[PDB]
Amino acid sequence: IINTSILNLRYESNHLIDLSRYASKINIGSKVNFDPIDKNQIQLFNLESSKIEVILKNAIVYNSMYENFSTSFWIRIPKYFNSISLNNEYTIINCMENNSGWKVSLNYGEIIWTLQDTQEIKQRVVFKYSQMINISDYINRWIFVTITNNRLNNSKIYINGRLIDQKPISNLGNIHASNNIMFKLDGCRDTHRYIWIKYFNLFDKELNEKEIKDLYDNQSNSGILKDFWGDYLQYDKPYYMLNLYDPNKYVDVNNVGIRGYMYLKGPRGSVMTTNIYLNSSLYRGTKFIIKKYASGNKDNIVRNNDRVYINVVVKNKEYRLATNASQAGVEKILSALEIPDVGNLSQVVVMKSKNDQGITNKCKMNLQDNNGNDIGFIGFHQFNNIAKLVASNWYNRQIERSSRTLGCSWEFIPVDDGWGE
Ligand code: NA
Repeated sequence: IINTSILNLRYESNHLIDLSRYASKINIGSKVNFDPIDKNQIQLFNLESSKIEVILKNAIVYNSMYENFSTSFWIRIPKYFNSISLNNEYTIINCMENNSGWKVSLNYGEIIWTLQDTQEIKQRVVFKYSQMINISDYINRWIFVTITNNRLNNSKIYINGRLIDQKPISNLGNIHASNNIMFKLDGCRDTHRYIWIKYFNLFDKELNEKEIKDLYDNQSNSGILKDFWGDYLQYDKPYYMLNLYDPNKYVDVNNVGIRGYMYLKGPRGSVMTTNIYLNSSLYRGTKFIIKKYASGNKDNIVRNNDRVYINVVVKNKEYRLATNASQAGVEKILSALEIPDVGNLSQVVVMKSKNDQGITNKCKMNLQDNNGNDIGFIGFHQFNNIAKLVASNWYNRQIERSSRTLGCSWEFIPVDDGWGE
């Protein structure tokens, strides 16, 4: 599908370019930022010179009553912090000329798609997300957007590959879109507002549900683990930990050493600005730092099946996550060990991805002994009314026997400007 797209905006050979057969010209403003870790991730600020303009080849300029078309892209929208963002819809992707064409716009907790013909007939499809929520799947996290348009039926908006809303557009007549596509914050009153965007595509047909799911999987880069926000998980980067079975708890340490243990304690508390957002605090607990087991690779991205060590930060000092698997029972309680005294304790962790129909960017950690034998996925277990962190082959066996397992799925949360906590 990507090879058949009429616009394939990608960053390669050290420049942003249209990879389609049309090779439409790209005009990049001076205040456009490209992520050094992944230059396909584009940051657009609320500045006149923070814009990208695509000069479409004349053959693909939309001017039709009947041609179906679709668009897909990923977006990461920082949390709205101020009341100035209320009741302020602002365009981000503009293909309107004389108020005919299409455009993508944003508002407080909304992603909006608008179609309008040449006779003042308009239709909108909207995806709504709340900021009054403990843990949000959408606030400041990478979202895959797909919008399809059937001129004889409906316009549909998809989020992470799932249909969210559809509205009829068959009453619209001739849609004559703009000769260009302007990626730019237009009409936003929040001077600090920005967006992240990547993998923009334009299609000259109505994508079906299977094609959208396949695009969502192909562009997810499943061989690379992700942090909570959807960026690449990295080594040597401090992360606040979130266990998905107990989202209201955070990781803490009950004394350093084999005599102590790591556990989950709550509540997290809340961060809030009245009438704007009310969420669970994410910057809580002892931070984890992922360390390389194979130092022969210079790259700092954590990939699937990588073996790692887990460092634990306690009072600005780093310790080693480990356990003695010879302890009684199937739930091996984890401790934070002094790095010089790890000895032969089990500490090697195999990082894994976990992709189901729930929250994205799940990670799993399979602890192994120094001989390579599985100790079990890292989760937690109730000991004396305390949720102590454990490694248990019980988790691994349920997955092997097609049983559902919860408690061993984690998210790594780094400090990000889009969260502001
Ligand atoms: Na270390």
